[PDB]
Amino acid sequence: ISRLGGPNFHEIPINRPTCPYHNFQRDGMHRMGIDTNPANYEPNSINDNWPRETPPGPKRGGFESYQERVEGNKVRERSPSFG
Amino acid sequence: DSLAPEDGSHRPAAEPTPPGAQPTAPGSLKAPDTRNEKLNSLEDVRKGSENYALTTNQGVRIADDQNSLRAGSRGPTLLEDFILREKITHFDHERIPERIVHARGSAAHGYFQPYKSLSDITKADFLSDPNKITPVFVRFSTVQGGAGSADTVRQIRGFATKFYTEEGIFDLVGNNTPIFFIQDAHKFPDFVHAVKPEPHWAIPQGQSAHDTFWDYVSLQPETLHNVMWAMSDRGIPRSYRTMEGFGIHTFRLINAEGKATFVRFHWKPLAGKASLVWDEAQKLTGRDPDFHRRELWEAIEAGDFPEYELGFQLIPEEDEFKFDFDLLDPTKLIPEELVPVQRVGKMVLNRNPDNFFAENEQAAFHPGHIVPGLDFTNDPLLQGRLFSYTDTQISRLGGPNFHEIPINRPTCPYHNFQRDGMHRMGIDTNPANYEPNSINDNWPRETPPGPKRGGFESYQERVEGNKVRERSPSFGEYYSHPRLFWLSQTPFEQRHIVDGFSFELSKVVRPYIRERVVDQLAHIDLTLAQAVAKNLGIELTDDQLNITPPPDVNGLKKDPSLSLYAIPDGDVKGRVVAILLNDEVRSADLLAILKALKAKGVHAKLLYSRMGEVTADDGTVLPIAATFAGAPSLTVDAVIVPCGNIADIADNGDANYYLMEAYKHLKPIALAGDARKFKATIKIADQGEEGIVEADSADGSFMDELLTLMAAHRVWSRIPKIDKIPA
Amino acid sequence: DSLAPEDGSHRPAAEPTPPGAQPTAPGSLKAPDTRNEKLNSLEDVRKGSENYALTTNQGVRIADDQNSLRAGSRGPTLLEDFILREKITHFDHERIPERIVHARGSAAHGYFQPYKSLSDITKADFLSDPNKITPVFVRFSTVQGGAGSADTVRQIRGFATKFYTEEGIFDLVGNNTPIFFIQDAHKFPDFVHAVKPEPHWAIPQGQSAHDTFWDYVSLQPETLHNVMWAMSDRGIPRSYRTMEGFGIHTFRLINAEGKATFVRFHWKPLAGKASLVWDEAQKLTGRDPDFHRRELWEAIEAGDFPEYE
Amino acid sequence: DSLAPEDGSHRPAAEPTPPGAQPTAPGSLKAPDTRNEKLNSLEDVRKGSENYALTTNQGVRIADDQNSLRAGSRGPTLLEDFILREKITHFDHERIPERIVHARGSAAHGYFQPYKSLSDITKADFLSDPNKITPVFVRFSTVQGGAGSADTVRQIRGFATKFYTEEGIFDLVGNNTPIFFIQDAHKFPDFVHAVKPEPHWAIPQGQSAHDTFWDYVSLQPETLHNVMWAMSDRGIPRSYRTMEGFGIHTFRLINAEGKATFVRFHWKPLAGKASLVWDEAQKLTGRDPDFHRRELWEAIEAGDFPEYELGFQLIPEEDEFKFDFDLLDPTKLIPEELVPVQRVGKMVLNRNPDNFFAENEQAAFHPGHIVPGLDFTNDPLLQGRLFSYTDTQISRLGGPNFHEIPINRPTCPYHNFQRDGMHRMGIDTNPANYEPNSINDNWPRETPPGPKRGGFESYQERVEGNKVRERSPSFGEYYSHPRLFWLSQTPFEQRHIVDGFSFELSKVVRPYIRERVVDQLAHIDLTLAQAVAKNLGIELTDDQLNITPPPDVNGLKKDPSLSLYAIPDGDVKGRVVAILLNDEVRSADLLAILKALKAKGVHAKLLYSRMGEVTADDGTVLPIAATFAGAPSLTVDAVIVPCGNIADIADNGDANYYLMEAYKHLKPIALAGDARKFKATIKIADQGEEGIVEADSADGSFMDELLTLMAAHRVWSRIPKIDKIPA
Ligand code: HEM
Ligand code: HEM
Ligand code: HEM
Repeated sequence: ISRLGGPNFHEIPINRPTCPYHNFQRDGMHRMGIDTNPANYEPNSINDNWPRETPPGPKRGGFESYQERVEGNKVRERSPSFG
Repeated sequence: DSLAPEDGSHRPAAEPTPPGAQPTAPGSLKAPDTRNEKLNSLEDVRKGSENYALTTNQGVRIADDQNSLRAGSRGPTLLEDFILREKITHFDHERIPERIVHARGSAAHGYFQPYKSLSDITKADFLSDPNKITPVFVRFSTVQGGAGSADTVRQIRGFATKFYTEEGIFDLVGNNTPIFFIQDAHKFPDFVHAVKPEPHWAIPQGQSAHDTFWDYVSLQPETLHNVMWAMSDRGIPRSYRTMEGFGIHTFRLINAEGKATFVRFHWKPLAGKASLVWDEAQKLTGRDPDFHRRELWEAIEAGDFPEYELGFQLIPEEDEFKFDFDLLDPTKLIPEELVPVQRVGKMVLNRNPDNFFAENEQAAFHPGHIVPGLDFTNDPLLQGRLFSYTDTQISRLGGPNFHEIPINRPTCPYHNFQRDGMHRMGIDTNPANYEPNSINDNWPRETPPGPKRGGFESYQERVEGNKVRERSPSFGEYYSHPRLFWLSQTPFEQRHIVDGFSFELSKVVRPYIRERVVDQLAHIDLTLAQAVAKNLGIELTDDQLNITPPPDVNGLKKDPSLSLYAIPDGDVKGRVVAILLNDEVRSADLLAILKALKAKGVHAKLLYSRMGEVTADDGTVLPIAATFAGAPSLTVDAVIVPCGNIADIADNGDANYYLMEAYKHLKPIALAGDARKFKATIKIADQGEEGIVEADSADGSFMDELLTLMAAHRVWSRIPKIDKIPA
Repeated sequence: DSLAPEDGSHRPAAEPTPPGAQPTAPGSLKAPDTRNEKLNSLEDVRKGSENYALTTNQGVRIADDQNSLRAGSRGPTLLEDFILREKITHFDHERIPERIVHARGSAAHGYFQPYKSLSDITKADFLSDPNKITPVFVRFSTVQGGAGSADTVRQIRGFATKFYTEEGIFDLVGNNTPIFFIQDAHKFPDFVHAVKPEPHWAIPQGQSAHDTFWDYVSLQPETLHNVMWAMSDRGIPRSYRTMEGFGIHTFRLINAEGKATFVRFHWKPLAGKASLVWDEAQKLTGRDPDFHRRELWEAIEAGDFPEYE
Repeated sequence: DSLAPEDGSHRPAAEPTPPGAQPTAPGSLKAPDTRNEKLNSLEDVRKGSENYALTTNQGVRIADDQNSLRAGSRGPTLLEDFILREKITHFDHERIPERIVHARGSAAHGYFQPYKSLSDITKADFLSDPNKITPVFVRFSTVQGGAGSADTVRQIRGFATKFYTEEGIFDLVGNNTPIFFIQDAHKFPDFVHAVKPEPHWAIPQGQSAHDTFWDYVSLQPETLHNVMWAMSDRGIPRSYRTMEGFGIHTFRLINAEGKATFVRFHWKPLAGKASLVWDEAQKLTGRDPDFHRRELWEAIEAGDFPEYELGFQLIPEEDEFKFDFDLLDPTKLIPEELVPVQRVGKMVLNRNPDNFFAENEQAAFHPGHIVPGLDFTNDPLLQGRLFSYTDTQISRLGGPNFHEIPINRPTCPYHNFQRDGMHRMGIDTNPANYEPNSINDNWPRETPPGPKRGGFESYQERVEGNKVRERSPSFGEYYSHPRLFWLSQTPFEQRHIVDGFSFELSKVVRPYIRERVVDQLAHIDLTLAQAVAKNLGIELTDDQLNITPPPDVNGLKKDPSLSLYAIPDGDVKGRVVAILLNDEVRSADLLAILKALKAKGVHAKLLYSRMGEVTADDGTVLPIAATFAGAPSLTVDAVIVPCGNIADIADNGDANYYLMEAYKHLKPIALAGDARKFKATIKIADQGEEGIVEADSADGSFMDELLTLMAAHRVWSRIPKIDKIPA
């Protein structure tokens, strides 16, 4: 944010994805993309809810985190296995 | 040059004075003797002006500040004019980004003190002793509009308090309603984008009456509870002094023994709860868009300090699951009938800032700023807030050293190994900038947790479950809290809720959105849904008419603490009355009127058809504060018309409209002697009516009766009568 | 889920419609056939939305945009939720400083063309040929109020036009009265500080009815001329379409022969001159603070295009 | 805790100590009693550390600064860890843009005092009385490289002084050569882009030996004069203490009567002029890239304060057109033979900063920062600088309030109507933020120009001419100053210039550029041109051999003041000698050596093949400062090898190389007793050579010889002999 002057550093040419990118984020310093979507929020009915979420799947699916088991108290402690 | 008037009337007296009596001024000049630790610590950066030479920022005296340097008096300006370039350069760079939300806000300095030690439930130092005074800086705000938007819009209001404690800054960043619109911080950008001005054309500015807000609401029923509060008169407070404040989330208190207690924070207005009515609020955004900012500043200059009582709803760790709702769900409130608010302390706001930009615009509040004795919970809206405020202040305030901007500085010691960054003020002399180090004997050093002056340690809450992006099933109930709110309101408050929804949905251009919102209202209460539908020309279906209402909340079918007016809490001090003058006022009426108002701390504004002075019947010269159009009835709480030459203003359109507007907006009106001729303007019967005070003179019980009406705020029984009235 | 109405009433028709007949919309969706060289050149950065997957800014498809990642459904949010952090970070950094003056403004795209060649008085390319069109972008504004202030305040109005010519951008940055308040730019910070909200309390927002403004005026008689225009009904225009525009300064026109001619620039409203009355204007800042912005947008959506000579 | 050593050897003594005797430290800790008005005014922002608890920036004490908060000790990190986030956020935002040019610099605090009142020629308050002491902050720098580039590169050096006067800040922003490369500021971006790292690959970093620089030079003959200075040993100073400083431009002094006198500013090093030799300087960029920064810091810590005399070349207004060059042309110098430098005062740098980033990195100097008594001229390079420095500081230092960053603040009063901007520290209490005003009686007020404490008024110079983008024809002469410079150098200085051009042009890949540069040199001097040409394998043409040399400058065929060494001015105080030890040193030699050095203020570094200590013949334990490879001969001014067990080091490759390197770089070498066995390694005849001190023991005669050689800096007569040394 400070090094590259704002939240649109992904629009600087070298950083841009070569695949499609569409979402409801808007504005910010040096905004290049000019959004035509009637909606800047979801859920919406005014743009029939696009762009839309995509379920996880074998190919071209949405990102879902691996459901790792978490168990313990909230601590600021180094694991004894690291000592 | 020496341009001030020789009589010294350019300068306000440094003593408490009523609204409009003197020009307002910087806090330190208006009340130099009002001090606190924080105010005193700002003396290193306060800059005076009187008797100093005008200079550049480098200290060079300026000889001619009226002209640029040019080659000949009609020639081109030269690049070597460094005085011109510095002055214009600073001007060109004055603005900084406004806050992403709550950009419109008004602030003041004050102090807090606990009533008794709370050491048994929290080790927080600022709550440990009744004689410990903690300076505070409070900012009140709206949510949607920009910094230049209007004050009396229909919106949730922010209520943020920075406590400068001896163990660190604690920021309590709350709103004026006990719940928020959404459950998870991940939807904050969606909700905010839906309420803010629509992206193609940037309309509308500070009001939620537009398609995208109601589209979102219709598709996300979790929002209905806070929407109900915004559509009530809670969304249009009379003043920041007359609204409640809430932290919303369940936090934790931690005592020296390590026991955690759940807590919800409350602020109770000692001036009482009071709101405007919609037509008055909307018209007031045009007649005076700075009404709440002005009213706060002038209350403080008058000595009518905004006072609030801090209160806690406390729930033992073992009672976490004993309610019908989840304690961690921010769309749910905790009814006071189930868990009472325990009084904790008092906060008094008693000095305005010196410079709005330096102190108000640059202030940075963050709910993550807690101190030992407090802790967070897993409320998923709170959890996301902890990330957002730190992040947004990097760009808003130009870097990571925003804690060095004077208003944000702690009053207690701060030492660490953090260095550099834009605008670095502190010059560190420590040989080390890391720890552990031996080169400075490891200072500054970590401090173990303890009962007092100890290091921060998080409460060891057990965490158990898989990593998931999932809403707890316990949060999936959206209509019982909205219904509990609805049933707790008086009949006139219910009508105002109906009118709020009706007006807002009438500005929604896509009719299907209006229909979907009506369908959601049918899940809350059938009477509410039918009354809004009627106003929209929509008919409920037979299915909608048979939706079974949501269950009561833990057996409650109403809680009177959710109403603004069900339980009277009126306070007349600080209120203002318009007095409509004529060119030969009966001085006796005026003497009686003004002294009765003064005795109760009620202000007055003497109005006429022009400025200047008018002479009473006995020769008393009366100074005029404003004209009828210049200070409309929207800005006052009641209207009094004294006797005298009533023929002077009897046919004045503005004077008659003043009473019609005040009458329509349910304000008490008092008419003395021949001023009773104005009864025909508002259609009052010969025998009179409740809400209209009238007598042969302003003597006897005339003022006591008017003040009784003022204590009740508005004349709710007049609602049916105002229905007609062309005003 | 949450979807469009079956009947298609969520979307505005892409044809000229009168004010209030349809929901307003982005220009390229409302009038896709209206083009000019500048409007076409913006096609590289225009971004659609229909039929596309929701993603992060790095192009990763999102599966659940309703929830943060937590350890258990009632658990603490995790630092590894990069989807949440990117979305909130962008939101957190949406705002940029507003303009120091003229922060409240409304704009539109259009085109200009000269009636005949002016090569005898100027070699400027955009004025050389009656059939050579130049794309413009115009912004109208007030002076004092912030970006979120009201439109129908009593103030001078700005009228700025960016001409995208074949020989460079020419910006004609004018106001709606033929003179300015002050004579030398060195006093601009003083005049602007005097008209803006007073420094102690930041009141009042978009109106000059306050002590500091009138103190400056009373001490600087050079301001009286533009003050007269501001106090007249010129200070409260009915619409941006019904006010005049002026460059104010004397500039020069230079022809191919090197001859200079002094010039003052004017815009004449082809809809005529019309203003509100004070009581109406002040009440309208409350009933609809976005009145001029709305009126301009709806006039263009109706085919009532603002035209100026 | 207690990580510091129990003997207290982690902290440096707060008393002057020689280079390497103690660990260096923040200025206020090393010399707490060295004070001046500016240093004292910085006390409000100085932050200590000893005995304080470690906190967040909000003042909350930290218990564990070793770990993040996580769910289980091997679990995920939680978003609610606000201590971790604050610390990482600050770290993430530490860096600010470096300076566009002169990014690599080293700075110190000091003071200035005049030698007499200059009120007859200027009303500048800081020059009005010999007892007026003005605090100063000085930054020395290279031009091209980034902030992390090396010190001993071949480049022009910057010499910027901030004077904190009673009438405002005056910044004298100069360089170490009397002219600049270009004439008009419009070409600065072109020249700078040409000298900086080439745009495709960002190579090379801090040296001008690349195609684009020499392309620009070859196409812009105005650059040749400053190029001549850079290619001479002036481009590789031994220390910031041993170089001259110049303001370059002709400015004006204005007295109380209003008379203007043209002035050129000069800084004369009281330690004398001294430079490195190219091989030594280039190798020193690898062995110690911080050599000049270290040397400045350690000289101040040792009490070897950098001292400079301020000097003025003064030319009456009526003598504007009496030279054969234009006084406003910054590529032209004013020969001291024609206009002598009047010695006006002395500046002493006697305290290092506490924090490099806060004080050095954030310092902002601007040549437009002048005070009453001084004024500009129409020099076209100076005119454009006036715009540039103000503009670049807005982004480099984050806004328009960079004058509030502690090091930049004036020590005198500053009051004006400027308000707001990012990171606004000052809280203005003036009711007015504009003038004229009546509400504050027009304060702060303008002040008419006058003899003392008056407002700034520009000298009313007559301007007559048309608006044109045109170079004055008077600036169109490029070869006579370069020629004057060349002819003023000693023979060995001339050789070094030839070698400078030859090495740099050898690194230019496009051969035609080298040829075009040689053609330009043929317009300056044939001998120079031929000698460079020969090293490049180029043959001058018939035509180039006949180019008529440029005219002398106002009758001068040389000026000895342009030479570094023509006129003896050496000073050994502060210089350093390497002493090569062996395992059984003749302690009588060391005593005599060290006693004699100490009497002249010359430091010593005791070197060996390992760290630790050795024991002398008599039992004296000698502590080793560094190894032969650890502190190469590049870092010292002379080398001394005492007697003892030479067999220990006679076969040490590093020991032999140490003497070969020092010999190659023309440094004085002294060999006592059996240390004369090292004469074979540097091939010195049995009868000895001038520059090599040898004797049976290290007595007083031996030491006086060596210190006499040190006073002459280097052994220039050895040049013809270093060709045959493989080093
Ligand atoms: C219980 C729900 C919330 C309450 C009561 C609340 C309250 C407030 C208040 C009173 C302010 C203004 C402080 C001031 O006067 O400067 C504010 C500002 C802000 N809020 Fe919250 N807020 C809530 C939820 C959120 C959430 C969920 C987020 C994002 C995840 C968020 C992000 C922000 C930001 C970025 C600002 C601007 C802060 C600054 O610029 O200094 N808020 N909020
Ligand atoms: C004849 C007198 C002037 C006129 C007609 C005028 C007109 C305007 C207009 C119409 C705008 C808004 C352009 C937009 O829509 O973005 C503007 C902005 C501005 N004006 Fe001027 N102005 C005048 C005098 C001045 C002076 C004397 C100064 C300072 C020396 C000044 C400084 C500015 C600045 C700094 C902005 C903000 C521009 C930005 O942020 O892009 N104006 N002016
Ligand atoms: C006689 C010719 C010049 C001299 C002696 C000179 C000297 C210097 C010095 C010594 C510095 C570094 C100050 C410090 O230590 O922070 C500097 C920085 C700088 N110079 Fe100049 N310079 C000259 C010409 C120019 C010109 C012609 C321009 C542009 C028109 C320019 C633009 C700059 C800028 C932008 C900086 C950085 C300032 C900052 O970031 O604070 N210089 N110059």
